[PDB]
Amino acid sequence: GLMQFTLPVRLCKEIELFHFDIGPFENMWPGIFVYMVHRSCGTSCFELEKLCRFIMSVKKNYRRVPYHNWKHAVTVAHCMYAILQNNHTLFTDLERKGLLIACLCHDLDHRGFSNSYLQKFDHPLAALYSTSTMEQHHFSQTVSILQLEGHNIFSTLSSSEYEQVLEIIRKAIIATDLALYFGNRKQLEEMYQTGSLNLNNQSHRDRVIGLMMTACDLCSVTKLWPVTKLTANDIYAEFWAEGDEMKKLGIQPIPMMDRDKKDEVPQGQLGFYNAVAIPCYTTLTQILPPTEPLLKACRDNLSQWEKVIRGEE
Ligand SMILES: Cn1nc(N2CCCC2)nc1CCc1nc2ccc3ccccc3n2n1
Ligand SMILES: [Mg+2]
Ligand SMILES: [Zn+2]
Repeated sequence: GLMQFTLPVRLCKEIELFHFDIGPFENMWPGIFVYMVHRSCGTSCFELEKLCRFIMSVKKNYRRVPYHNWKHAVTVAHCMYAILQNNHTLFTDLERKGLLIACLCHDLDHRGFSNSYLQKFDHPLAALYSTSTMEQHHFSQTVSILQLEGHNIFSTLSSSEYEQVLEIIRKAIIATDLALYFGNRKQLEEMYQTGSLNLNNQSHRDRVIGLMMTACDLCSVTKLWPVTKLTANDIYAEFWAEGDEMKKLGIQPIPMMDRDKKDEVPQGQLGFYNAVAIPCYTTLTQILPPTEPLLKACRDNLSQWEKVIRGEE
């Protein structure tokens, strides 16, 4: 009840910044997450015994793959924590509660393969969910973990608040299917420019939370250069293993997933930063001005990739 979570002085200050890295000590990641819920939500959002058991079942259901693992989950929650702390008064008590849980759960039980490879392997998850295949599985794993005994952190919600919070978490997790991102940003662009964008229109909030989820999920491109470079090794380790598997089925992988195109990595980051990342944080800054540091850090890292191509590092 009277039990606060604290962090050492360096973390206590650095955690409020957008570019914070959660570090290599795994056993401190849960404390970091609880710290962020208490400061963001209040010490009275979740029963502490239930929250701690939910976090450890969630951790237990992430796999030891090079990128889509428990570390990514907590990194994506921290970015959402920073967005929520710099835009305090734009979000409901239910939105704050639901969006940090969404971020922790958003890649539950990922296997290190794209929706694409599941469909070409004919995996049973691709017969049960024809589109946003892994993302419907992730929400489904979240609901399974919430119905374990002693795990329902939303116990104290009213019956109707309960339904609204599971609806926020479901839309939030679907939105991390980058195939849905392109359409969502275009529509957000035109609504803010024609002045029609209205935050009381529920379906408009949906789109804005959609874009926030894309931004948090890409936040690896908004870190200090050596965090960004070293996370890119992990991202390619999965893509190239998927490439290897595509070839086993007798299929040319796209160049992104072909380890024979190691040389072309710098140029492939350029495309990603210009087609996806810059547009994402550009639109997000327009809609939510205090997120500007995500835009500025993305641009700095783009300039670091240009530097790699010119042999300056
Ligand atoms: C288009 N394209 N072509 C290539 N290659 C072709 C030839 C050799 C490289 N690579 C890419 C982009 C790769 C990529 N996809 C993601 C998805 C999420 C993400 C989040 C944080 C940081 C980086 C991230 N990246 N990075
Ligand atoms: Mg995902
Ligand atoms: Zn993710």
